[PDB]
Amino acid sequence: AIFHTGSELFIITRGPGKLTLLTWGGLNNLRSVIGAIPTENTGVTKWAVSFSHNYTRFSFIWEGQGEACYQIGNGLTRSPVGRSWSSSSTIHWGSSTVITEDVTSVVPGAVNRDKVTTAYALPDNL
Amino acid sequence: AIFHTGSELFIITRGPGKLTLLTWGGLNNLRSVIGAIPTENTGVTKWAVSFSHNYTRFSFIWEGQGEACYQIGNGLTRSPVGRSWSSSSTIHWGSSTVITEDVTSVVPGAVNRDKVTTAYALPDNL
Ligand SMILES: [K+]
Ligand SMILES: [K+]
Repeated sequence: AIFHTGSELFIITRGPGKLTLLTWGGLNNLRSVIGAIPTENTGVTKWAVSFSHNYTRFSFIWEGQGEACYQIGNGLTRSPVGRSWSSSSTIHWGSSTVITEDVTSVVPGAVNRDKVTTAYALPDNL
Repeated sequence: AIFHTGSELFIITRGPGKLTLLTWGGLNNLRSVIGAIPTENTGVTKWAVSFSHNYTRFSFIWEGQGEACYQIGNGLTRSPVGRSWSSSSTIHWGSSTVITEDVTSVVPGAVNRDKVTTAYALPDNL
């Protein structure tokens, strides 16, 4: 299952842009969160994307001219990330695969947490 | 503030061991969580540690024979991670500083989520 040890969620992008994470499907009516994480790197950026406890749906897109792919754990495959909410990269909690899912209807209800949600660009010195 | 873009939380360890994250200070009685993330690497492991939305306290320790330090963002400083819950590395939400805090009284109430909490070892191919 993605997000468990051995199946961590990594992103690789090229050029500047924003990776946006939508955290939804909250238990006990917890409100959804949406936050864009910008990078100014001109080359390759590597990223670690986390879930939050008590949520069951995680959807993300990349907005940037350059490419963006995801990798699970130490797997070798790298596959394209979604670039619009109509075709978001989505994980249902418990799943071992990233799917494409239209989450456009979820976005307006989410609280904005730009620059403070659970997706992180790795630095040049790690 | 730690966990915001630019101030992401990274760990570096040497040798095999377990990095354990205690997520607490939950909003309105959300249960605390504790989970150990093992590594079997004999050399250096690099890690990304995430918060979860709706929690305000994050404490972590390293249990292993080797060293363990944390780095904030692309900062150059690396400082030792706590090695017991009585002297845990702790972040209070909103702080820019990792403090030492005795969280032994919090651990017993936390739900065990070993191998399924918000700390991630980076793979050899990222
Ligand atoms: K921004
Ligand atoms: K950054």
